[PDB]
Amino acid sequence: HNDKIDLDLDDIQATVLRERPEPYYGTHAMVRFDTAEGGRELLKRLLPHIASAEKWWDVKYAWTAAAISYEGLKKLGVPQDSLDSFPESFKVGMAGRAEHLFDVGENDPKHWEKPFGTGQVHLALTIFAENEENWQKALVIAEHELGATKGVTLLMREDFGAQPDSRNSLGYKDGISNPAIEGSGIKPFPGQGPAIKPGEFVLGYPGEAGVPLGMPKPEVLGKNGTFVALRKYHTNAGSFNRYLKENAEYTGGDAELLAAKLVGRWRSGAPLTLAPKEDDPELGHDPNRNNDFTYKNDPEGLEVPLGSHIRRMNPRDTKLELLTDVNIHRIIRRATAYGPAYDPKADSLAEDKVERGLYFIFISAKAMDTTEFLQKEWINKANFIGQGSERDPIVGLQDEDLTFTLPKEPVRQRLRGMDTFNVLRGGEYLFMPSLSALKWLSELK
Ligand code: HEM
Ligand SMILES: [Ca+2]
Ligand SMILES: [Cl-]
Ligand SMILES: [O-]
Ligand SMILES: [O-]
Repeated sequence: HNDKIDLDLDDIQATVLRERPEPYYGTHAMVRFDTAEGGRELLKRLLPHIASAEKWWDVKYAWTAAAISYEGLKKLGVPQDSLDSFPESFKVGMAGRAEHLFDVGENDPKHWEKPFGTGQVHLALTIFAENEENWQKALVIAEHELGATKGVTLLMREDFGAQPDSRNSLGYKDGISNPAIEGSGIKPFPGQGPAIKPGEFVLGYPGEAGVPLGMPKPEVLGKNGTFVALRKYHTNAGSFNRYLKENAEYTGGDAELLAAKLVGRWRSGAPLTLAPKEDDPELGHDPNRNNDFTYKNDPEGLEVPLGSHIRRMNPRDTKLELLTDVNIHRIIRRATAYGPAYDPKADSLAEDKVERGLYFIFISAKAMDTTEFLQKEWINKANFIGQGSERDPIVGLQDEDLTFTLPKEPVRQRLRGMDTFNVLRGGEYLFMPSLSALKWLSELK
């Protein structure tokens, strides 16, 4: 490590601190506890296989993450006093909080894929791996322990990764910008700072306001845990490709530059702030360069539009309406693309029905609050950036009359006619407990 360690890394789950591998392979599995006894036995069987964040900066070929819903803790027999100490948003669950998320219309929970939104997801298991061999080793273990456990049911399994050049379902490099955590042991990459106080991401530690956020009780249940918003999206890549072709007239006929303007980065990962006129793939793949900007040199969005995805999600130095503290609205993202590789040349309606997309694991000590805030305030409206009702082009709920403001000299351009290019298929609010908490849960009576 190269910075003072303040976190109990040996007790925090690996996924809280470990970056997604590149390349990456893995599996998401949703599990229901049919009995309390089955859920506890499953956790006991899995605990030796759930790695901590010890030396999270080092190479690790695979790890297995575990996160538990409100209905899963209830079913395990967590006492009512403990259940009551969780946030109300978590207890209600993601679908129940649809109004706070603007999960309406195409994203309404009524239309979600089973098992999401029904209370049946109790445990989400995620295997992350850097190579196929170690992915399969961890998968064999997890499936063996699941099969061996009476009283649990595998609801759904979906494999992810294996994408060409690790690109996501719209062909973008991702996993680039995540918060640095003061006390993790590792100094920020250039532009990744400022390091955020640890309590914003790990319960039991002081946050930006100097005190620990509210946490579950007793201490062995809440300390060194965190919250997760898990969201699965389907990607409509045919409609996205057709949109780029039909609106590239607004970016000199260059469809890849329009792709860069909508997200804020070229698909290579190069941010427009550091590559405003042509792509720079080498820069895009280099973590010591690809995040080293703050928008101070782009107050008007002539490089990165103020309503582009990344500038919405992390405004950095942008002048917003109302002096907002961005440090308390950060989120750790583990993004996992799934399904057939993105095809940049496929623009048919049938291409939209290819089963590809992304899962996100959004991690924070207040993941419910921050996911709701981002969804309601920075994705599905634009008051903070002074562009009215415009919604995020990549994950906002679109209709054809909503616009995307593309700053240009001498006059701005407003594109329109977007679809919702990434549609929510389901999600859950989950608790990612410490290793000590997992042991405690498995030993409830
Ligand atoms: C669902 C489809 C989505 C796609 C295809 C997508 C794609 C991307 C891409 C390409 C990047 C830039 C590379 C990187 O920094 O990793 C990015 C960044 C980011 N996205 Fe998304 N994203 C999606 C949804 C979301 C949602 C729902 C949220 C939060 C509620 C979100 C939050 C962020 C954040 C915080 C960043 C980093 C911004 C920064 O620090 O500069 N994304 N996303
Ligand atoms: Ca359409
Ligand atoms: Cl990551
Ligand atoms: O992403
Ligand atoms: O993202």
